[PDB]
Amino acid sequence: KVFGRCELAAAMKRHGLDNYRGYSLGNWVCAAKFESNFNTQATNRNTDGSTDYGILQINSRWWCNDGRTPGSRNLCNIPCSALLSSDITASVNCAKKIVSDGNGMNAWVAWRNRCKGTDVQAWIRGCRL
Ligand code: NA
Repeated sequence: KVFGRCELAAAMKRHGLDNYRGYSLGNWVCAAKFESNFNTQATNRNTDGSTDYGILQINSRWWCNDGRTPGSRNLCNIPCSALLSSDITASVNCAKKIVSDGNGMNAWVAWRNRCKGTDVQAWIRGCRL
């Protein structure tokens, strides 16, 4: 599924991401835009052989099991394919574990480079929330 901006904001709000660990909703919307262009089916392979999955590009080295990333952990205890669903619940739930891991939203390289320090409230402007 390719979300609209406000549709995703709403879904994220409903699933408790607004101000989760102090990160306002615009931060999560901005991260999703630049990580996946709001497409739940996005995948990208990394040099190390791991793959990033779904709207928040969650990596198979640590977070989910794809069956082809040797010695990886599966800290979210889910097949990576679950992260490609039109239902963002699994992605949101795993994201909450990641953002709690010590480095906050710096775990998302697109967030760090393209959202951090910018006016992220812009991402939710206009929306009915
Ligand atoms: Na894994």
